[PDB]
Amino acid sequence: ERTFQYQDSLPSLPVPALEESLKKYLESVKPFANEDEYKKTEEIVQKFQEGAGKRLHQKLLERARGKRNWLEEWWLNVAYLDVRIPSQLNVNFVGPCPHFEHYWPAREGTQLERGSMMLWHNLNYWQLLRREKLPVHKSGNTPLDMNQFRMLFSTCKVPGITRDSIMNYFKTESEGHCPTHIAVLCRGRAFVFDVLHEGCLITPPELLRQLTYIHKKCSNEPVGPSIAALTSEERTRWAKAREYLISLDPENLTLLEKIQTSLFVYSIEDSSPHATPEEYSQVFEMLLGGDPSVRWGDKSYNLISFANGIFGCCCDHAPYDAMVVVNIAHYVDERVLETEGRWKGSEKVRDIPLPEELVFTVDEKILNDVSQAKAQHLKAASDLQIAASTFTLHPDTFIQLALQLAYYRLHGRPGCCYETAMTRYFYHGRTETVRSCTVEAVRWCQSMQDPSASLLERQQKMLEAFAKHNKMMKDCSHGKGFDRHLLGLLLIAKEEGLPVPELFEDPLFSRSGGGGNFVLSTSLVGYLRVQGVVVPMVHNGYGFFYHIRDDRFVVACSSWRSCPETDAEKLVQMIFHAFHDMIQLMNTAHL
Repeated sequence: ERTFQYQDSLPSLPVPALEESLKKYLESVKPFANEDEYKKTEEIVQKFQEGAGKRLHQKLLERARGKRNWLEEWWLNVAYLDVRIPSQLNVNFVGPCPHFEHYWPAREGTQLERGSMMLWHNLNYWQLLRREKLPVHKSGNTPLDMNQFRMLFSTCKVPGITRDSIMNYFKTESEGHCPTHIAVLCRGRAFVFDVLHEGCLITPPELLRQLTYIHKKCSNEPVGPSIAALTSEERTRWAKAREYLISLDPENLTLLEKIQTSLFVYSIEDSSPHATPEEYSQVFEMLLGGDPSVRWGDKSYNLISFANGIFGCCCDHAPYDAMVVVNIAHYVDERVLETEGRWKGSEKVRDIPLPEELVFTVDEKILNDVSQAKAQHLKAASDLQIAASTFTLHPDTFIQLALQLAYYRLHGRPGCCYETAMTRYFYHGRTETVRSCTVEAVRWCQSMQDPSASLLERQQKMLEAFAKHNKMMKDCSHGKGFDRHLLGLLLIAKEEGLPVPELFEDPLFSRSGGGGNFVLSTSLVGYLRVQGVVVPMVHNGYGFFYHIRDDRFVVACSSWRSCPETDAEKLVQMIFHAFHDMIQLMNTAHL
């Protein structure tokens, strides 16, 4: 069985029935409206269903007739590539490598040695992919889309004046040649080297030579031009700064393309984030912040190495979702556990070429841009608040409802929430929106705060909320959600010059979360001991991500300090209390 052999067998992303999607939409705005607003919205939806929407829907079905995935390209552009804000900080997702839970605890002096093995395992995964030896993901006996795995290596975003683009250089052995070099960033400088030698992959001892070489060289020397810091800028500023950098020297492009085609970018940091199984939120902060001087935000996969032997990842969210990175992170974690975090093979170091430094041609203008880039990234990131803690009926649904109750208690109102639902059953299927703030969840939250409510009442309502959410997640993951569908109708119109339908202008559309206005942006990161996070979707919102273990729940939460109402730490504390009451409500209500 080969990694991508089922791709041509995957079904097309479906287009839900119009009436079904609109009904689900109407039901979702209820928690945020009164009689009047709801009547207005219902009226708007009925007319849409009878006129314009019916026609736009027909056009959407025609699009699907010619595309195995009618949404893919649109989603990429509208959700990522067209957005102009600095993506590195505001869109890229980040997460620490969990190796400090066992064999690689925080410890100075282990950066280079551990680093050599990190590269080794990461590279063995790439070989697994290129040879299509990576196991096909399956739901029971149903194959799932594996396309995102092609975006892990040799993939990089390129800034555009109005729209960015994704360059995917990865290729399997059966397809052709794939770049075989990685890029290393150190002390505001860039280096690269081939990972193959005489047909085989270089070993840790050989990788340790390359890293030590680069590290010692830059350590006692002034920081370089830090061209990489520009990748953290506003998309248009970066595009222009990039064009300028290129005009100064036709060769500066070749250097850029070398970084772009590299299997991945490895960053060497001098910082040392406090990382222990208990407290490690500081790792998220340095990952999202850090020193842009050695980060390439446009890279789909940027492996980060800290001074105290800790590791982390920062990835462009545009080309793929977090699960691919979670998978390689876990793969490496297993390798570290099996080898006790050591290399027990040959210590021989063959005669392999030394890392070549990528020296960019710059001037006073470029240097001012770089300086500006760092300043804006550091300033923007400095306003970020991170809270990461471990807590020691589907688990996912449980946490989602717990979050609803927590937000409700902390802010006194239902928080419109966005939960990622994967749609990998379909060709190139990525995500769908699950709106956790349902009528059922709100009714349950009220009962939880109602002194006259009995235990049976609260339990019965909590269960009704579980049933609703479970059905929701199932339908969404199966292509029956409605958020992407409505987006599709909107894009059909705009793409043809037709006006924006009144439904999207309705106050309740955005109040319910539509248009990227969710105050709670969330997602399960799996059950592979890996954790990650991203900044909130809105200024007065939160980012809440988590992963599940058989004996514990791990959560990571983000909020903006500039918003006095929100507080990441307080919300986490609130949800832990929420888990408790929910548990007790089941035990106490045993009868």
